[PDB]
Amino acid sequence: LEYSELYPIQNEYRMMQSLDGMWKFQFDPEEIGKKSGWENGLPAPVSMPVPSSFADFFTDHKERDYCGDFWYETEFYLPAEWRNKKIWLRFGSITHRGTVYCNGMEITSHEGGFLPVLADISTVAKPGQVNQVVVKINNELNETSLPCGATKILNNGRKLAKPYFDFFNYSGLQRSVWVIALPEESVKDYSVDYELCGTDALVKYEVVTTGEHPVIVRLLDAEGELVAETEGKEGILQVANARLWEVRNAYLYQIVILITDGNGVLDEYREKIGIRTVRIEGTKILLNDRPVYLKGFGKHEDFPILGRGFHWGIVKRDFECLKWTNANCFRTSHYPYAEEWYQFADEEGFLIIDEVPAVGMMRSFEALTVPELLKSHIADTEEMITRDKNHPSVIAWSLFNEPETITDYAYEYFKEVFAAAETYDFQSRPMTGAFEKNSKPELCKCYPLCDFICLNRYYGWYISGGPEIEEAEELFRDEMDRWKAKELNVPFVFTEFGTDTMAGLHKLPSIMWSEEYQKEYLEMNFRVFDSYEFVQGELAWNFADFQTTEGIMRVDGNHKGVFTRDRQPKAAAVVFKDRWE
Amino acid sequence: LEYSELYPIQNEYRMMQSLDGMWKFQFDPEEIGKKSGWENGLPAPVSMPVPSSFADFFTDHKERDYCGDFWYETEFYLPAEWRNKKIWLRFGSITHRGTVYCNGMEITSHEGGFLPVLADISTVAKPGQVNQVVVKINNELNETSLPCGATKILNNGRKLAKPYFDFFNYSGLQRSVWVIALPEESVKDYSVDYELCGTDALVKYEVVTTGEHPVIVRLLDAEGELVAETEGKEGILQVANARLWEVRNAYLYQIVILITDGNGVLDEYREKIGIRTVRIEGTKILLNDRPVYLKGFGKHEDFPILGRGFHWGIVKRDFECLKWTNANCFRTSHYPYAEEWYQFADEEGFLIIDEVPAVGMMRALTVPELLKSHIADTEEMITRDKNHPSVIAWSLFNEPETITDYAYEYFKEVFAAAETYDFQSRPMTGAFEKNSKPELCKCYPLCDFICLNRYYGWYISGGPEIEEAEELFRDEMDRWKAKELNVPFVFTEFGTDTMAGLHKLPSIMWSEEYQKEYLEMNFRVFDSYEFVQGELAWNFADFQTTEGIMRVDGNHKGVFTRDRQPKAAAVVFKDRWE
Ligand SMILES: O=C(O)[C@H]1NC[C@H](O)[C@@H](O)[C@@H]1O
Ligand SMILES: O=C(O)[C@H]1NC[C@H](O)[C@@H](O)[C@@H]1O
Repeated sequence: LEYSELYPIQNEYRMMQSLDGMWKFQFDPEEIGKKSGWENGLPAPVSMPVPSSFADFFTDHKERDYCGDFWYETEFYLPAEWRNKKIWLRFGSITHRGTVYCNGMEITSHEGGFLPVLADISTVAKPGQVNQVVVKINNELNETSLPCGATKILNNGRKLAKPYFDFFNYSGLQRSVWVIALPEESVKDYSVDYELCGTDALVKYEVVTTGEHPVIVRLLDAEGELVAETEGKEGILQVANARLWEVRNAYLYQIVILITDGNGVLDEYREKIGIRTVRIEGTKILLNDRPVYLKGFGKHEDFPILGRGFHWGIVKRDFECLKWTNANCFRTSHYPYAEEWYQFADEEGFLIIDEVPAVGMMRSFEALTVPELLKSHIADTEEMITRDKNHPSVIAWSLFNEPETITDYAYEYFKEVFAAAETYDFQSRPMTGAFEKNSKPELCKCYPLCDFICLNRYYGWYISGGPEIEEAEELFRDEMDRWKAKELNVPFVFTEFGTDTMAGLHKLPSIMWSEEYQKEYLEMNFRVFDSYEFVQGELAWNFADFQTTEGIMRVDGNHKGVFTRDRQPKAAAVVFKDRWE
Repeated sequence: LEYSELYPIQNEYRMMQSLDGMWKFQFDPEEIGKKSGWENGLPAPVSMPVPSSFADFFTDHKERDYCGDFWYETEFYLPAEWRNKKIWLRFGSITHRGTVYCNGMEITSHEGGFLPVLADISTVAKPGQVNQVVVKINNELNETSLPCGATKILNNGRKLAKPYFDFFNYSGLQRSVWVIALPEESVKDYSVDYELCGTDALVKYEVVTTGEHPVIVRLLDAEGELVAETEGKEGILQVANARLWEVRNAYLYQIVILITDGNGVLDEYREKIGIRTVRIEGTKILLNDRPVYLKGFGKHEDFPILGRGFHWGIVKRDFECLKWTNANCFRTSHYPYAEEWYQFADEEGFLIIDEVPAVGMMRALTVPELLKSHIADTEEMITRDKNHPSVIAWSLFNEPETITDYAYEYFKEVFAAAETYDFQSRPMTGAFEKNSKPELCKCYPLCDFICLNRYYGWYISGGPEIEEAEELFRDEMDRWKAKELNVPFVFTEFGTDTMAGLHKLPSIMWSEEYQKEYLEMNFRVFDSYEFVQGELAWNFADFQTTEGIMRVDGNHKGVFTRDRQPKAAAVVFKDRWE
C-alpha cells in the first residue's frame, strides 16, 4: 500500500488531532461541486455530525434517501511544531467512495466505504495556520465495487440506491477523522505470528519502515515490564512463561517498535497484541491447541439516529449484552467495522470473523464488469487484512457472503481472491466465506477453497416456515446428511439462522413473527446442529434488529435480532444464554 | 470564579487535546479508594465510554442503580511544546461532585453536576511525557446541593438514590473532556450587551484577563470582515447597518479579543455572538423591539444507552425535529445543558430559557447551605452562557415551595445574585407548580415574566373529567387575569403520558388520541388570555425516570418518542405553530 494502516498514536515522534465534531455539509444533486469551486469551500452548507451516517437526521424523504455526490468540509488549526513532518489526514472510512482535498488541492481518492483512507497533505499543509479539508463523497451502488447494487433514476434525475444486499445504504463520514504527523522515516507496517513452545512462546515478526535505519523491537507485559527484545526488521521475540490470550480471558502484551539513529530514536510505534494460535485440525477449530466451539452472532454497525456512526457507547453496551448471552464470537457482517470494535474484542477475549464487503454478488460472474469487480474485491481484502491482522481477536477472514459459487467462472474468481488474501496474511489464519442455500453440496465449486465452511440457512423461515416447520427440519437434516456423506473432514459453522420477530408479538400457539416462534425455531435448529459432529460453531442472525431498505418484506428494517435495536432482549435471548452457558 | 468558563479553542496561543474515548472505571462501594491509593491508578478497572452516563451499559441491576463513590482514569501524552503554558483539565461536567487528580496529586473539587469543572495542572503536568488523570466522583443526592433528593441505605449497606425530581439519576462523565494549554496572560472572561440605534448597533463589552497588558477588541462579520475595533478592557463597538440575530433567522458576528504587549499579541480569544435585544414590556416579550410568542418544548439531555451523554448527532436530530414542528424555543429543563446545545441554537436562531438545577425543592438548618449551592450554580451558569444570543432568559427554579415568607427571602437572594452576574440584565423567571396558588404565592413578583407548569386534564380532572379540567383551568386563569399583573405568562409544562401505538376511540388517558385532545383543550384556554405569551410543551421526547408504579419505562409525555419519532400529537403542534 502507498500509506500506513496503523492506528494513530501520540508520543514524542507522532502527533494526532481529532477532527470529529460538526462539519459543514452540502448535497450536490446536479454534480456541479467540482465545476463550481466547492473544493475551496461549500457555498451553502448545513451542519453535519462526524462521525455519523447523514441519513436519519433529516425530516424529509429526499434528504434521507439522497443518492449521488455530497460534500463535507471542516477547518482545523495545525500547530507550528508539525512543520516539515509527514502530515496525513486519516479517515476511519469514507462511505462509499471519495476524493479528499486540502487547502484547495486534490490529495487522494478512494473506493470502498469501510476501511481507512489516508491522504498525504505534507506538501500542502500550513503549519501554524488554519487549514481546510473538503471531501467529495459518492454513495451510489454498482457492479464494479463492493457492496454491489444499482442506482435508479427517478423524476428530475433524482437518484435512488437499489442495493443487492439486505441493509440500508447508510453513507457519509461514519468514523472518526484525524490529522496526524509522522517522522520522515517511520514505521509503516508490521506483522506478528505466534508459536507455542510448552510454557514459552515465540513472537515472529516483520517490520516495514520508510527508510534504512536500524530497528529495535521490544515486548512489554501487561504491567509494562520488558520481557523480550531483538534487533532487526525481521526477528523472533522469545517469551518465557508466556501468558496466552484466551477466549473470554484476554491477556495483552505491548509491542514497541523503534527506529534508531544514534544514539537516538527516530520513531516509536506501540500496539497491544495477544499471544495465541488458531488452526483447523480435522473438523475442529483449535485456539491455543484446544478445541473451541463458536457461539455468538452476526452484527451490524447500526444504531438509532447515528446509523453506522461509531460510538464507544454502542461498543460497550453490545459487549455487555454479548457477555450476558455467554457468547464468544461475532462476525463483522457484512463489512469491516471501525477499528475500535477489534481493539475492544482484544480486551474482552472475543473471537472475530472479519468480513470484506463482498455481498450482493448473485442474481437476482460472467459480466464484462467482473474483472473490475475482482480488482475492487482484492483491494478491499488487502486493506482489511493489512489493517486487522495484528488483532488477537481476529481468527478468520470471511471473503464473501452469499455469492454465486456453482459455476467454473465463480471458482476462478474466488481462487484469485483467496490467493491474494493468503499473500497478505502473515499468520495464514483461516479463510472462509458464507454460503447461501443455492450453493448446493452437489453443485458448489468453491467450498474447497475454504479452511472451514460457513452456512447461512433459514429452514423454518424462508423455507417451510410456520405450520411446515417439521418439513423444514427434515429438509435441513437431508441437506446436512448430504454434506456429511461428502466426508470433507472440515468444520462447519452456521453463520446465519433466524426469524423476524416483532418485540411484543405474542401468540399461543406461535406464529411466524412472534417471540414464541423465534424460540421454537432456534430449538429446532439446535437439534439439527447437534446431530452432526462436524458442526463447530453457531452465529445467529442477528445480534440486533437493524435498518434496511424499505419494502413489503421489512417492517422498519430487519427484525431477526435477538435484541431490539435499542439493545434489549427478546424472549429468545435467554434461550441462547442458557444454551451457551 | 478562580478559572475561566470560556469554551476551548485552538490557535497560535491556545491548544487543546480531546480526552474523550474509553476510560478506566471502578465502582467503590466500600469507599476505600483514597486510602488504597486509587488516585495513582485503579486496581481492577473496567472500560467506560466518555462522554456517557454509566448506568445503561450494564446488564445487572446493582451496577445500573449504583449510588455512591466511583472512579474514572485515563492517560494522555502531553506535547513538549506545551511547556511554559498554563495547562488545565477541562470537564464539560462531573456528575454530581468530584475530586480531580493528576499524576497522583489532588488538584480541585467541585459540587454541581451540570457545569464545567476546570483543574489547573500547570504545576504537576509533565510535557513530553505520558500523564495520568484520575477522578473520584459521587452521585448521591441530598438537601444541600442541586438537584435535591435523598440517599437510602439498604440493609446490606448498598446505597440507592431517591430523587425529589422526575428524571433518572444519571451520572459519571457525561460531557466531553479536554486537556488545554493557555498563555500565561490570558483572556479569562468577557461580557457583551447590545443597544439598537436605528439601523446601527452598539456592542458594549467588558473583558477580564489574568494580567495587566492592553486589550484590543475586534468584531468581524459573518464573512470575516472587520466591522469595528476598539481598545481597552471596557468599551463600545459601533456597528453600522448591523445585521441583527433574529428568531429562526440567525446572523453571527465574531468577537476577537487580543491581549498585546510591545512586541505583539499574547493571547487571542474568538467566539461567535449575535446582536439582539431582549426585554419585557407589559405582557409582551420583545426581541429586537418586536413581540415574540414562544413556541416549543421542555427537553432533557436523554437518549438511549448514552443517558445524558453528549453527542452532536442528538443535537442535529433534535433541532431538525424542532424546526419541523415550527418551534422557536426550548427550556433547558432542569439543568444547564452541554455548551454545544447553545452554540447550535445560536446558529439556528432558537431562543433558550436557561435553567439552573433547582428542582426537587418542594415538600431546615440545611437551607443556608442549599442557598449557597444554588447561588454558586447560578453564577457558573450565567458566566458560562451569558454571551449566547440564544439565551434570552434565566430560569432560577422549577416547582419549589413559594408560599412562605421564608421562600421569598431565599429567592430574593438568588435573583439578586443572578442580576449581579448578568451583564445584560436579561429577563429572569422560574417555573411554578399549581400549589403556588395566585392567592398564596409570594415569589412571582420577583419574576420578569411568569412560567406556569400545569396539568389540567392529566393530574387534575383527567379523562372523563376533562370538561371539568377545562373549567378549573379557566377558573385559575381568571384569578390571574383579575390580578392585572401586566406581565407575560409562559406555560412551561403541560402534557399527558402517551404510549406510542395505544389508540382508542373514544380516547383514553395514555392514548395518542387523548394527547391530541388534551393539547387542543389547553390551546383553547391559552388563547383566551391576552397575557399568555408562550407555550413550551412537556416534553419534547419520552425520557428516563426512576422506576415506579407511575412510570412505564420513564416518562411518556414526549411528543416524540425517545428515539426521536413523532406521535400523533406532533402534527398538532406543527400545524398550530406554522
Ligand atoms: O434475509 C435475511 O435476513 C438475511 N439473508 C441473508 C443475508 O446474508 C443477510 O444479510 C440478510 O439480512
Ligand atoms: O409529572 C411530570 O411529568 C412533570 N411534573 C413537573 C416537573 O417539572 C417535571 O419535571 C415532571 O416530569
